[PDB]
Amino acid sequence: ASRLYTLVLVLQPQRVLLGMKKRGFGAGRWNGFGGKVQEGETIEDGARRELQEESGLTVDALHKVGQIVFEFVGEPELMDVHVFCTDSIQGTPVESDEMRPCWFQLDQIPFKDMWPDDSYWFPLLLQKKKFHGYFKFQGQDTILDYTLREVDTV
Ligand SMILES: CCCCCCNc1ccc2ncc(C(=O)NC)c(Nc3ccccc3)c2c1
Repeated sequence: ASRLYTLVLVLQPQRVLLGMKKRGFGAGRWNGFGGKVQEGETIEDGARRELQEESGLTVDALHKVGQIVFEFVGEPELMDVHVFCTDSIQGTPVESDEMRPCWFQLDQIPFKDMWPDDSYWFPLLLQKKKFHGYFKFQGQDTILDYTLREVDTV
C-alpha cells in the first residue's frame, strides 16, 4: 500500500527554486515540484511533467537523489516519493493559481515555512548526497518518528 510520487528540486550553485503552494494539502508552505505518477508513465517522465505543470520549467537533465516514504497517521496509503535534482532548466518560472515559484539563496532556505522533514534531508541534497528516508507524521506539523540514511544508489 504505497502510491508513487515524484518531487523535483531545481538546485543551482547558489540558489534553489521552491514553490509556495496556494491550495489544498500543504498550502502555505514552500514545496519542491511534484505529484502523482500516472498510468503507463515512467517515474522520470512523471518528474519532468510535474516540474512543467507546477513551475512552468522544462528540464533538460534530471538525476535521482533520494526516495522518501511518508506515512500519515489515519491515512492508509503510504506516499513513495522519488526525489530528483537538476541544475539545467529552460524557461522562466511561472506563477499560477496553484503555485508561486521563488528563488532562495542557499543560506536563506525558509525551513520554518516548509514541511518539517525538509530540515533533515536538505543538508544532504545541498551536498550532492543521495538518501533513503521514512517519516511518520501526525497531521501536517508533527514528525512522530523517522529514519534517514545516505546511499550510493537511490
Ligand atoms: C499530489 C501531491 C500531493 C501533495 C503531497 C503532500 N505530502 C507531502 C508530505 C511531506 C512533504 N515533505 C516535503 C515536501 C517538499 O516539497 N520538500 C521540499 C513535500 N512536497 C511534495 C510535493 C508534491 C509531491 C510530493 C511531495 C511533501 C509533501
